[PDB]
Amino acid sequence: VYVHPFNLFSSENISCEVIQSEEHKPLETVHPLPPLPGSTDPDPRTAESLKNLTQRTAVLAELQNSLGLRMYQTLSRTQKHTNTLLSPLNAFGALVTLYLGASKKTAISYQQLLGLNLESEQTDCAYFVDGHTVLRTLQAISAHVDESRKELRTLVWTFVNSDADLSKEFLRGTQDFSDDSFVRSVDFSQAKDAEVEVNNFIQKTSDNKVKSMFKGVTPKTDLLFASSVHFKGNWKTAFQPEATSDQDFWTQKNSSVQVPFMMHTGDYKYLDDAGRKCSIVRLGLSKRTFMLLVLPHEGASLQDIEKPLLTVIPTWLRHLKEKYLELSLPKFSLTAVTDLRSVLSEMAVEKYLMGSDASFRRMSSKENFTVDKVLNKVVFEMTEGGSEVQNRTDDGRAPHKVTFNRPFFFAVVEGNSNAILMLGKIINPTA
Repeated sequence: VYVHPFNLFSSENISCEVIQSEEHKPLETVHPLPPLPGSTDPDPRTAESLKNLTQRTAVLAELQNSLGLRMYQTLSRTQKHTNTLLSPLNAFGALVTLYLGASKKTAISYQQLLGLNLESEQTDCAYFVDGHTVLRTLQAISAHVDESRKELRTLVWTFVNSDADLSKEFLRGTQDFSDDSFVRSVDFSQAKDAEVEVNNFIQKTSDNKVKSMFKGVTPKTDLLFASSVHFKGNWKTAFQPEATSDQDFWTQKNSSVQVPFMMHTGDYKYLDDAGRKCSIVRLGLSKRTFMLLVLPHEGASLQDIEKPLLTVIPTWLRHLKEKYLELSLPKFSLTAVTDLRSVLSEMAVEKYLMGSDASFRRMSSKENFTVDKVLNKVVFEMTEGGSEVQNRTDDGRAPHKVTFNRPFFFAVVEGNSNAILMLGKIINPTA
């Protein structure tokens, strides 16, 4: 539909800037950065609101959804039999935040992956988005989910080689899209020790759900980047369980796991896609989000059901219809860490965004600056669900049984701009 998204995130006076200028523009940086040892307080925060917010957020939600589905499809294929969890929101935000430190040539590669490139047929110049406008629009989607920052909360970390300065444009980006940010210097000399301090810092701030965020720090690292998006709902109010007990969950055909289940009888937005051997269930999670549940037919493989996810979701939403269901769902919660470099490497685009072909000359004055690690800690937390609530029985209606006792795909979507906050699959709910 809407054509040329680039126009929503650039100045009104667009210009084809020279990719490789003979003269380099001065780079404004910050040094010293707060040492990691004794600074635990969030970075202090300091604006003119966005003018076309509704269209900018709806358009950016499409872009992040496309990227998210593409990255999920890649990730899942590499771990068919593992619980998976990825956040399009924080993946998009991570890349756009890094886009602010990229050389112009590398920045083009970021735009192309993100769907924000304006293709001129010229080779010496190109069109660049305002990353602050993109990040501030992404923050708008995040913030509108729950302004109190309980049902959804995000954090951004960056750890910089103490010998290096850091671009103020990048620092600004870490505040355009996070709810709280931490930018610290680290002496990576004693690398194994540096790695422990960093990971402990992340636990101190934030939670204990990921205790070794970063693995494989070397003495030569220049920048480590990690973000986290934490969704928190409540099974009791979202699912209204009428019955709860331990039941089988078949991780494989001859591999059972007894897990807490829930059951509810009530009208759901539902669709049996016979041709694709899939059953889709829509379930409300909060005031501003809903969950989308995809269960393969018995005898069909989840990997097969996940294959048209890049394009089929809108048709599935378009064709959902209320059906009286007896719906049984495992009580589940899931936390995972996305290694963006590894996922992008599977997609064959890493070399241009953080690898051998990437320049971050607008990130720092330090020569040959590298973005060594890029991580999203993604937490899907649901509370309760093991107790029981009362029953509104039609009585004169036989319900249609739908039981999520085999591996299934799920996605959590905010309903204002229809952005996918996180999506994944459950191989074993209590793994």
